[PDB]
Amino acid sequence: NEITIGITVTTTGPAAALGIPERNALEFVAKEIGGHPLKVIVLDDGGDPTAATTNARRFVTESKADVIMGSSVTPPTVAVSNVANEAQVPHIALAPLPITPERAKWSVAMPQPIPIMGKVLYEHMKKNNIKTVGYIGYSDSYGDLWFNDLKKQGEAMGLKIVAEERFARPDTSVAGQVLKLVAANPDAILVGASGTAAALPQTSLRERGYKGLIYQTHGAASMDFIRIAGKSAEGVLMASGPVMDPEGQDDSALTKKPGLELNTAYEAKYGPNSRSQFAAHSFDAFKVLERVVPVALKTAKPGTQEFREAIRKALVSEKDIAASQGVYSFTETDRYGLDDRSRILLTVKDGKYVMVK
Repeated sequence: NEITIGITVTTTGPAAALGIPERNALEFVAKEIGGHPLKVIVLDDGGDPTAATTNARRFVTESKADVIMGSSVTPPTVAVSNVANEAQVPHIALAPLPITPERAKWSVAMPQPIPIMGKVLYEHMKKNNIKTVGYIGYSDSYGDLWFNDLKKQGEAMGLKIVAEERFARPDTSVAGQVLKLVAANPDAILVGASGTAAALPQTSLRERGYKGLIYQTHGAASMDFIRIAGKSAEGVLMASGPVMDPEGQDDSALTKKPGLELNTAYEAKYGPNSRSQFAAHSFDAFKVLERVVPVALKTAKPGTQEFREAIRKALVSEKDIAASQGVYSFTETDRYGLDDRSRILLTVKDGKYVMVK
């Protein structure tokens, strides 16, 4: 019999920049584990926490999913995590989320934790003698995480935050906010945003004569940003998973071969430079499944609560799961499980991503 996996990701609207590659990458992941076929149900949630919740409730109660995953952006991901921790179903998040005790038991997260990504950003800042920084980010939980980290790790690195501004995901101008940022004239701005919307502050800043450095989060790491921000993208510094550049990893790097293996297949189909931060999350989720699922199969059969529980326990017992974005070791309190083998710094030169470090 089948192992059932329910995935809710955004394939419509502008957050589809993140969910469409996560969905596309399912073509290349395992098809069966321990001789059981994978039944993989994927449903669009349009980026909406209400829709993600409904999809998750359906997966968990009607399809009797063994594992759920999603979503593509933080707020629907919090929602799925809440369903999962209540229904008692293993959940692999495909976007960062704040891990509270309510969420920690049943959810793990594939994306690098914000502070690991911020460190690479702030280190580049210090080395370049940047001191004043301004922030523009989402007025939701992803914007908060990145602002909380700038305030905390960022100030701990000797930076002074001079301005904080926020905008909503669907906003089409940040005119008023950018004028406040430009006025404070900071040495650098951090943009706490992602895909399509990450390019809004990028273009708006340059068009209003901002002269400083602009830094972007791993939420921005796909071609869609470059496509939209055009020349405004040039010289940006962006945090990224190492899947954006497996070619430049050393041959001993555990992430090298799966990164190459994902990217070769994905770019074979979708065109040159079509790789992303985002395709690699669903790919990596299935690499974790390839490790913990045969462990769970020792003590329970698919389709049961005993099977859900056994996967839960396997997630915390199996160390060093090599994937394209890092080497994952989850624990009962660390639901991200990643260290520094899981980040690089990109910039954009001539409409292309180049690895800085």
